[PDB]
Amino acid sequence: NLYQFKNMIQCTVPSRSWADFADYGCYCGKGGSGTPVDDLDRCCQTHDNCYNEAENISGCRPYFKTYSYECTQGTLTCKGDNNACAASVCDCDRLAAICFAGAPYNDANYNIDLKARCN
Ligand SMILES: [Ca+2]
Repeated sequence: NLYQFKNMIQCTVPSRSWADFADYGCYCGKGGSGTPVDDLDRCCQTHDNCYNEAENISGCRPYFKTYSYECTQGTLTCKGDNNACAASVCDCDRLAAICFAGAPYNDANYNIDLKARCN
């Protein structure tokens, strides 16, 4: 779920408040269309796509699915006790968190005008 995703971030990118990723570019956050403004936004476009794919599994709701994972000593691990839906969402979240860590944060791209720049 988002709570857990929030925690994955704070664990892979402790230097930042998860809030910095909650509304960035065209895909990080409520957004979900248009051209990604930079590599970090692309991290979120991939994440969104991943969620849409996951939504294909019956009863699978990626914002709300509570999965099993661990983050310690810099490593994120989606545990073996996850069903197809949990494993899939956890993997979406784990890959995005990792992408976030290695992506440059461009202050200019925070909270942009979606209706005007993400068509
Ligand atoms: Ca999104």
